[PDB]
Amino acid sequence: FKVTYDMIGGLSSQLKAIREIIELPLKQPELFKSYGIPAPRGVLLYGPPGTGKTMIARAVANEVGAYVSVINGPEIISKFYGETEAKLRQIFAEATLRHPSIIFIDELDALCPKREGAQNEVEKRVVASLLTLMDGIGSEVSEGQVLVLGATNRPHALDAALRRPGRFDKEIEIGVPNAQDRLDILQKLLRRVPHLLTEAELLQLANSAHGYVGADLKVLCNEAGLCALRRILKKQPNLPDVKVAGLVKITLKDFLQAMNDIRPSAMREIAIDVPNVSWSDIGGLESIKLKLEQAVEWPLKHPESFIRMGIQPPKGVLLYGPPGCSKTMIAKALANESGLNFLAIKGPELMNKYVGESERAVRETFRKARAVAPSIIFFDELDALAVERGSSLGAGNVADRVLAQLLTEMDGIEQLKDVTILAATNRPDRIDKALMRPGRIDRIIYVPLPDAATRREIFKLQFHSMPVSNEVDLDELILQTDAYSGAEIVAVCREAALLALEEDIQANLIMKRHFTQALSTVTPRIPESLRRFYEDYQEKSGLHTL
Amino acid sequence: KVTYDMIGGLSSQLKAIREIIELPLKQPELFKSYGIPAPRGVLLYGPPGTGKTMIARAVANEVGAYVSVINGPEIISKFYGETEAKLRQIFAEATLRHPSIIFIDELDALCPKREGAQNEVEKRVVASLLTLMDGIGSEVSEGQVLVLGATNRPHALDAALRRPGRFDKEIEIGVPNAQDRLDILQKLLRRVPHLLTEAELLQLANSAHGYVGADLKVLCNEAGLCALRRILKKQPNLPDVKVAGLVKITLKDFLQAMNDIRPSAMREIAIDVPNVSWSDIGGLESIKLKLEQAVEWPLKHPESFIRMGIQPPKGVLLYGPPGCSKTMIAKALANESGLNFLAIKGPELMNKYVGESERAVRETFRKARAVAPSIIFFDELDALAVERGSSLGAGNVADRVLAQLLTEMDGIEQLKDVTILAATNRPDRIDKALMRPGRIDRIIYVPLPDAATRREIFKLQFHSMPVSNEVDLDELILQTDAYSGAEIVAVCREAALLALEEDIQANLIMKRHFTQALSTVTPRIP
Repeated sequence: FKVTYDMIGGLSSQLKAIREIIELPLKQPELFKSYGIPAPRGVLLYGPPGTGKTMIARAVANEVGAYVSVINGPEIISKFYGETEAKLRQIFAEATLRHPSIIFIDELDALCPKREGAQNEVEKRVVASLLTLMDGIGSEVSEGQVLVLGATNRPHALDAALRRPGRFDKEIEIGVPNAQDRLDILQKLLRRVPHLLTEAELLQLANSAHGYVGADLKVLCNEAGLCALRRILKKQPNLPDVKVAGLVKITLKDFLQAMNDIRPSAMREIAIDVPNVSWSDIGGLESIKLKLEQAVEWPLKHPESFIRMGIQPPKGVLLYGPPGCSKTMIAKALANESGLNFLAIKGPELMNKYVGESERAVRETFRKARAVAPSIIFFDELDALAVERGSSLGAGNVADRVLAQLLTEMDGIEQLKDVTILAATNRPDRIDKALMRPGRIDRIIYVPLPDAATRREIFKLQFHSMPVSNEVDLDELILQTDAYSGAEIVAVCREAALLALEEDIQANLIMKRHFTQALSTVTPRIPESLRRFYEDYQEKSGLHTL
Repeated sequence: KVTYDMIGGLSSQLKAIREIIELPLKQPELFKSYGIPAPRGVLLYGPPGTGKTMIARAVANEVGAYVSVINGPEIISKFYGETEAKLRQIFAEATLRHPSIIFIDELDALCPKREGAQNEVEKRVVASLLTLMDGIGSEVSEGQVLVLGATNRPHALDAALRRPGRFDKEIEIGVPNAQDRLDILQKLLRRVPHLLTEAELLQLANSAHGYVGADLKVLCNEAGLCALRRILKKQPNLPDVKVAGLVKITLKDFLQAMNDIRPSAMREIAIDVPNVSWSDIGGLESIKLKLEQAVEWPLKHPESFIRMGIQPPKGVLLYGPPGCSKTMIAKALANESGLNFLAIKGPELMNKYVGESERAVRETFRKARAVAPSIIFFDELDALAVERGSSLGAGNVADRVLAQLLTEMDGIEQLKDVTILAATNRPDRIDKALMRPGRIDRIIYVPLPDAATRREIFKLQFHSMPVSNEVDLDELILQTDAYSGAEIVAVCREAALLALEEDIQANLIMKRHFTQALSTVTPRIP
């Protein structure tokens, strides 16, 4: 009533899923009993905090019309020993009286932490009592009516026996929201506030909200109204609260100035982003793009011809070359062209002295990947984790653990039903051939160094954002830019602009003489030997190259 | 309401426990005929949900005499006396109900070890249990009162229980098998309207890897609910009066409900007779011959050759360069001679589980002995058989787990009709301490494949890949020497890839395909 579905945005798909898993039994219960079929005791909600799943809980609660009864994670565990179990049992029974009842718990990990991870045996007594009570929910008198609802961040630290049949089967993830979902929840929230915004720049503002969560969006709206009030005040000293209140109007600049005031919360879990980069911002290389689309596409429709050929289709595509040199750009670009989801995991980032936790991050990564099955995992600079063991005695341990679990996930290949994996690195040798074992990553390309047309395209993309003079010349610049990297060539033209601006701080143009000066200053820190070794690995890889 | 047939498969131990329970009650005179004590405490053990409770209830049906199910934690009340005296009442009734049987569920809760039981109420009630059990020995009670039991984990038990007269019959029941998977499928679906067919069920069961009885019950129930969901999603104004009968399960229900299932298959012990064969990869006849000698002869030939009984060795290490289809050969022999194969790979053992690693080792060895005609196995055991000392952060566990491994294997006589196969490709890596003879003695080197093996594998590929006849095998043979089986099949895969990459609808791997394949491949023989 006060928490209607009409006051929660985003999560639409999950909304429909929960509606399914709940309504038909909770609205046609004897129509389930007539099936001779059991009714789901409860479902496990999970997702990082901040999205305050309590929202969804009370929402469905006061919509469907159940005997609501709620407890909280740390709030339930007082300094009592079984008296908390007494409280539990008492709520359980009294709600069983009103068969249309729903019990929910947040942070159920708190009440029942890890067995080996919790010293207090009383907590495990509470665990056992919870088990018995939940079997009392698998009871005949009220078969499938006392819906238990568990919600916490960590699925790991939960008690294993809870995931056994008829105890906690359906695990619904509610992850950090999405750009479109951000916009939706923001709109539905803002619904009842006077403002002067247009949904296009609104979508812009939404784009701005990386790593942001709902709760923080509410805080944003509040603070924005606050600062607009501040503005109106700074325009009028001592007007009466009535006339002030009659004048506040939230605008764009309001939200903008509001933004930098409060930090978003999550910014920690790898969100299901959307590739924002453009094929347009690439120095051509369309032959490579064609090879890439062909690779990623064939296992979708061609399998019926592959089995005709009688051979296992390939999955893993890998790129190698100089560092960062437009490669990752190509990766994200083909990701966007594919119209899929991006799950980036940078190599050296995987070093946290919280042992195994990196592995666990990888695990939840793959879990979400599956959950969003049409998608693409990405890797970069694999050699970071791929320094061989024995060199560092301690750090190599977590390295072996994470790479092994990575092999586990990946080599779970069948379930990767057209879920392609793309990686890229610089020195492909440094990795273990376990990843290069056939079946996993059997498609590769040396990213070719920028040729003439490529460099000219880079130059176009760079001139299209700076006021440049007319004395520019494509010819000589392309000439003295060999053995360089497109990105660092962009750095060259930036430095030339810097020099021009240093000559006169007001000069609205840039001088190609200063460009040549920059060319002299910049040196190619990439020797030809790197090209040599690259081509030699290309040839003597003993691999596909195709 | 649950006959024995209703129990998912495992008919063997079913009949076993059947006789072992009925006949004592029937004629104790048969035990006493051969001067035998009447076995009192039986106990089953295995991963949970497996049928513990199902077996319990089903025998509770089939008995024809008294049964008193006693769920474990239910008696746990910190009020002293209540637990033990309640047991006392149980046993008094047991007396009055002379032909009967008593079972205890989740008995592990009652008997945690003193290192685990951080309550001494546990220890005293264990004491009282022992008193009870021994007290059952009343001659009038003999042959009439009988004890049952089952755990979640036989390891979490207490040593004081398997003592004589108390607990001897430790029957194992765990992960089912292919035929058992299909069986339990049929038993579950015995009374459900289904849209399934025979071969569909066959391949479905084939797709099952680690599932358990109640778990498969969940599976089929969720498939049925998915079918009901599809039906009511076609038209949403259908009350159950028009839907409770028409709904039936196709494969799609199974797949959908399946991809969201983790069938407790993270760390198990698979008695999985593989599908490999000699025919899968031939050649190296002398190697397979010497190996089957070293494994099989010590039961027949050195018996007939105890004449010159130099020694029939046990531990074999028959290894050469990597990638030479070694583990393939291992599985091959294992299935061809007819032994139940097991496996513990070094890498998959590379875990920080102190003791639990050695624990898995011990459990595997015990299962092996339980299926005694068989072959234990190790792959890349040098992963934890690393050169000692070089790894102070990972080899400190390695030395002690190897010592435990010793402690087990060192039953050279426990190793009667049980062999061992580690694996590596660097003999210098191996430690001669584990070669001080007695345990692991015989050694073969498996060299690089030859032209014969080359043309063998190529015949296999062209038998498994539609190829153009114009590419004579002998050209490869003239250019495929100093290659490896793995490398060679990679070559064939790449030639196929070229064939499909030039023409996406081609049907003949032509000469240029193999040519550029050679260009893309190489004998990586460093």
